[PDB]
Amino acid sequence: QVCTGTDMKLRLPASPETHLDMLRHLYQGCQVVQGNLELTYLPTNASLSFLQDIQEVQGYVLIAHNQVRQVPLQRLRIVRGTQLFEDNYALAVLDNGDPASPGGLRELQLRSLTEILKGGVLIQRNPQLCYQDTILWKDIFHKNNQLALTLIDTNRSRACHPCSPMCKGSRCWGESSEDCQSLTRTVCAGGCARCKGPLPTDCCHEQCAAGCTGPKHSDCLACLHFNHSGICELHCPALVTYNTDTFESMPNPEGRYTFGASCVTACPYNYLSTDVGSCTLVCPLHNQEVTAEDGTQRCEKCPCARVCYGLGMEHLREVRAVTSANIQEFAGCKKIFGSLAFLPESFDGDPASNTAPLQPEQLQVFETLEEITGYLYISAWPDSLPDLSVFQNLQVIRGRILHNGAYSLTLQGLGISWLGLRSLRELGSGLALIHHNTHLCFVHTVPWDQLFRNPHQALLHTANRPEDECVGEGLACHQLCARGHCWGPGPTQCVNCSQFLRGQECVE
Repeated sequence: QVCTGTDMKLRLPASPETHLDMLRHLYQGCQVVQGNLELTYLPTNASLSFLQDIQEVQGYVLIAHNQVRQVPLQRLRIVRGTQLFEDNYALAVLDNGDPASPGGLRELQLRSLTEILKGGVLIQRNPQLCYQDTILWKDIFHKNNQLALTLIDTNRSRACHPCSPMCKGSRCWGESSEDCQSLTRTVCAGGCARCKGPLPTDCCHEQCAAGCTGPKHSDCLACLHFNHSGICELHCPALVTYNTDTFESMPNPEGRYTFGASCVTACPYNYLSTDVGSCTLVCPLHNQEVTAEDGTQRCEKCPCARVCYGLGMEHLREVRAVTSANIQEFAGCKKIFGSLAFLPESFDGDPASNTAPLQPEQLQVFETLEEITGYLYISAWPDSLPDLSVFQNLQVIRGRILHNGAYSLTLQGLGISWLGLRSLRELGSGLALIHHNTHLCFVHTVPWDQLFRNPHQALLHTANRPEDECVGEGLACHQLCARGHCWGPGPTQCVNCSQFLRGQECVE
């Protein structure tokens, strides 16, 4: 029921062909989206009904380059705006249409949208879109959301029918009466931030956001800060309380962690329990990730060990791929904190600095790697390597950082005949995508679902070597493989053995 969005922005999907299923797998059944919610480059005939469940977005909401006439986000109530589009917009709609009926967005239909916590609104170049200019946006922007930008492009090729006659003030998201925007902020008697009506008795509890059922902290539709079992509070109750005469620690049975905008009893899988009582993915400076014997993580004081970092972290924040100039940074690593990527640039080198192209022996630095905290993206690989076995010892991909905010594992355009990633056991989060891997077999010979740890993640694949061809050539799994499942040819590539093992070999 809770999932994250992506970070593709206005960039084309790596595999547009599977993009709609990606969204389907990610969002069907998801009420709350962490991070930003982005729908970009979707076709006219896309079916997006799986988005009908979304109620809240932690970050910004972006609709762009879609030819989609309708986007079923009418249930959305609040945009929290942790990140803004172009650092300014909580919500933005761009280029959703064509230059038989034309494609492009016609209505927003955000009838349940009541609030923008922070950030403005940007609507541009959407020639088929109506009523973007009727919404009394100042009523939606939070009281303290003074970045009340309304960059609304009203240049439309499509004529707009007036808003249903039942809409007071003709403020609507679409023609229907149901698409009329209720005014609940600038119309409140008593001067309260939010209300249900013209009376002061209609005022929402002061700790409430995006509207209410009443004046109590137990009467809100969405909390300003945290939702503790339906109760709105500034913060989650402390995990430990104190007797200040002696400063005795008293773990609080009612104490909760802060995650998202709600209170939890424990951090979600792959999240770390901080000393703060917050759930993170990344520890504060001078704290380290510690894994408990029960498999969960926490941030604890570190004194501090040298830590191996990947792309997206520390001095590698600006680095897009591992280059030949970065290899030594992984020497001696078992766990890398960050992402890795092997893109043509890695293998082309860098004429601006005359960096040599990455050689296959330099990838040996990763043979000792057991865990990556970020994502792995390969779009280029030496053709001398028939597989990705240099990472055969990689057991865990956590997906803390996702490629374009979506993938924890992506492989594309490769000549590898098999993956060979025999140690992989878990894909902690994120999507996996295999595409255009012209010569790659053993795609459906892997019980892929066994390494997925969430209903909101799945393996997507397209245009790879057809299994039909792999089958015709006998690129089948060894008869001693559990379930007939493997990562590549031979007794050593089995996901598990039905037999005794000798080294990597299933033997009988």
